[PDB]
Amino acid sequence: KVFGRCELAAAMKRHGLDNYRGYSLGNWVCAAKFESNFNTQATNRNTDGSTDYGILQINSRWWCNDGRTPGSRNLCNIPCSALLSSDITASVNCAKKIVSDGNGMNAWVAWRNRCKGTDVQAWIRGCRL
Ligand SMILES: O=S(=O)(O)c1cc2c(O)c(c1)Cc1cc(S(=O)(=O)O)cc(c1O)Cc1cc(S(=O)(=O)O)cc(c1O)Cc1cc(S(=O)(=O)O)cc(c1O)C2
Ligand SMILES: O=S(=O)(O)c1cc2c(O)c(c1)Cc1cc(S(=O)(=O)O)cc(c1O)Cc1cc(S(=O)(=O)O)cc(c1O)Cc1cc(S(=O)(=O)O)cc(c1O)C2
Repeated sequence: KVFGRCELAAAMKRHGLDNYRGYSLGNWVCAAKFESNFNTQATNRNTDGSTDYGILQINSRWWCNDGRTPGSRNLCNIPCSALLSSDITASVNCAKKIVSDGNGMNAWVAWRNRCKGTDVQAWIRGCRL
């Protein structure tokens, strides 16, 4: 499913992401915009042979199993394909583990490149939350 911006903002708020590990909701929405374009089925291959999966582009080296990635640790204990459903729950639950691990949101490249340090509240303005 491709979420609308405000639709995803409400869904992320419903999943308790607002200020999760201190990251305001706008951070999460901005991350999803530039990671997946709000598309729950997005997949993108990386240089190290890993692939990023779903709405938050969770990586197959450390977080989920896709059977083709070197150095696989599968820390969310899930097939990567399970992070591609229309509901954001599995992605959120894995993201909560990732963002708690010590590096915060710096795990997400598109978030670092496009969202970090910016006025991320722009991403939730005008949304019914
Ligand atoms: O209409 S939507 O495009 O928003 C939609 C999104 C999702 C969907 O799975 C469905 C529709 C199909 C669907 C329809 C219905 S219906 O009302 O009978 O037509 C019911 C369900 C369903 O999956 C079952 C369902 C209901 C609810 S609740 O009504 O809000 O309690 C939640 C879910 C359900 O599967 C989980 C869910 C959450 C989310 S979230 O936006 O990430 O929270 C997205 C989708 C989900 O299926 C993903
Ligand atoms: O987030 S959405 O993109 O889905 C959206 C839906 C609707 C919208 O009207 C708006 C956005 C714009 C909007 C945003 C805000 S904000 O909270 O400041 O971001 C406020 C309004 C508004 O129209 C004005 C408004 C206020 C209230 S209040 O709770 O009584 O203060 C209710 C409404 C408002 O329009 C009615 C309303 C509720 C809803 S809701 O999703 O059921 O809450 C959606 C839409 C509505 O027009 C229909």
